[PDB]
Amino acid sequence: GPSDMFVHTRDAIYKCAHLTNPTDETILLALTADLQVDSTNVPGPDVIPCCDCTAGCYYSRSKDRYFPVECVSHDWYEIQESGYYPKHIQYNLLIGEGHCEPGDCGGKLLCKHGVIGMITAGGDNHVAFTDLRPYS
Ligand SMILES: [Zn+2]
Repeated sequence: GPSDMFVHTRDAIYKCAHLTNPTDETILLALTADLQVDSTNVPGPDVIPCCDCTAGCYYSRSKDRYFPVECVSHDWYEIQESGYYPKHIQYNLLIGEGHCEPGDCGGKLLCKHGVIGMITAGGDNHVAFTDLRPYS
């Protein structure tokens, strides 16, 4: 569960858009958030809180462990060119100090109340999460 690179709530599945494709169960697609949301008939264990938290813990796939992390909100952020996207702007980010490598996208960010984010980009001791709360 903690290692899953997606968020699975009672009614929906949240994935990083570049890691999937639109399907007939897609209910939200936002490339400005690198986010795809699909409806699902099978209930999931995760909960997206309506809290205000910016601090918690996240899964790092490259290190294969969880890290504590403290984040700051950014309305928008410049993501550098990768392999799936050109250099572009993304919206609603949480940014914290922490390790991040290519391949870590989708790793969950949790506060006490539930999952609030997913790794979407990161670099030199910075990790960027899309805040899922605006989109739930
Ligand atoms: Zn919280």
